[PDB]
Amino acid sequence: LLDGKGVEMMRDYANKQLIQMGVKKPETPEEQQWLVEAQQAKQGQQDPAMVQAQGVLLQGQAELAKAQNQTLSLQIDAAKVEAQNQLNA
Amino acid sequence: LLDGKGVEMMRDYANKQLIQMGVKKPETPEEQQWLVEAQQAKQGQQDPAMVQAQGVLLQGQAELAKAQNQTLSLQIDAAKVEAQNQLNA
Repeated sequence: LLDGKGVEMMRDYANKQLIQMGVKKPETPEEQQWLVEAQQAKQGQQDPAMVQAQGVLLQGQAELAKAQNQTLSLQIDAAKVEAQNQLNA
Repeated sequence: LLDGKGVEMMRDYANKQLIQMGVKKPETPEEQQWLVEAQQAKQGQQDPAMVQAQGVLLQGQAELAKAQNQTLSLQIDAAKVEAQNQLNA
């Protein structure tokens, strides 16, 4: 679009929008850190469902670890049991 | 828009909305701290789904920590068990 004053603002907004989604190739360094901030915002995005799923996952993994520790502790208590029985016998 | 009295208020509202939305570049210090307040409000938003997801995820991480502590305590109790068995034998 041609340049007045408001349409200049609209064209600048369209400039920033096109640069920020990677569709445009930045030339001027202003566009360069515009893309830099867009990439930073992209890298700092996360959804609640993913976080809840990850929480459930490491809960389950910890309960797996607890089961394995139960195996180990039961085996060691068994070893103590046979040792005590041999000492008594 | 040209200026009367009410349309002056409407144009001032449009000024504030455009500045606070990052589309316009502030010139006057009034617009400067308008943008400052807009940025402060931007830094102070958080959604309930994010906070709930963080709560579940962090519960899971700490229960992972609890599982690891269970590993450590069971191993140490095992060491005590072998020490006691050696002392008895």
